[PDB]
Amino acid sequence: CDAFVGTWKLVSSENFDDYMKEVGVGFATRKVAGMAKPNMIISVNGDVITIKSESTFKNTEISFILGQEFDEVTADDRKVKSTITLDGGVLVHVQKWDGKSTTIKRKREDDKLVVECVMKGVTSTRVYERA
Ligand SMILES: CCc1c(-c2ccccc2)c(-c2ccccc2)nn1-c1ccccc1-c1cccc(OCC(=O)O)c1
Repeated sequence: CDAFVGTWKLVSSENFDDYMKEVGVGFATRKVAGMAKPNMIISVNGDVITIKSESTFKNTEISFILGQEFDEVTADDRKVKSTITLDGGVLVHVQKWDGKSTTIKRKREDDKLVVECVMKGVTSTRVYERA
């Protein structure tokens, strides 16, 4: 994950409101989150990866070891069972809750960190760059 490590800032978003609707996020949360411009602070210490984010919407953080499932409280307040793995240099993040699943992939592309969120056919792409 050496290439993921650092402080990242959101530079663009596409279809994130639709992805959120598909996830089940309610109107007001969708409006406020859609407006936010979160950063990501990604760090690695031994086998533990931490993804931290500060924004006006919410400050959240997850720490995890690849391949090992963990409890996650998402920024929209879902309690999910999550596993994050590395597949050919792509971080693959699967969230399970209420019989539902969503997969989020993060990859380095040129100088960008590209986040792709997928649920039931709806994809959002969020692009980050180094702060
Ligand atoms: C990056 C900050 C953040 C937001 C957010 C989104 C928009 C504005 C403000 C904050 C959310 C979120 C997800 C779904 C619904 C409502 C909020 N989760 N995290 C987060 C915070 C720590 C670790 C991981 C993740 C995360 C998990 C799953 C999908 C994600 O993809 C959104 C993106 O990469 O931009 C991001």
